[PDB]
Amino acid sequence: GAMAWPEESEKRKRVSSAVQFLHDSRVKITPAANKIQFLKSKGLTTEEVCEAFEKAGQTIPLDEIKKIMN
Repeated sequence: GAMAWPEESEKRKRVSSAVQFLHDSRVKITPAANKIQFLKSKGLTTEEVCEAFEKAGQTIPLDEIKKIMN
């Protein structure tokens, strides 16, 4: 890919942890702001958050994620 394997492995783990989070019924019932602020607290970037929503089948437009991230 574009990054070296150590950095890739860390990113992939953050994103996969976020996907697992977003699938859980306890999380699904809450609004995007709650779950995005939570993922922000775990160190995810705006783009990692977006990728997690995509991979969870819950796509949010990146511009809307950016606005909630702050």
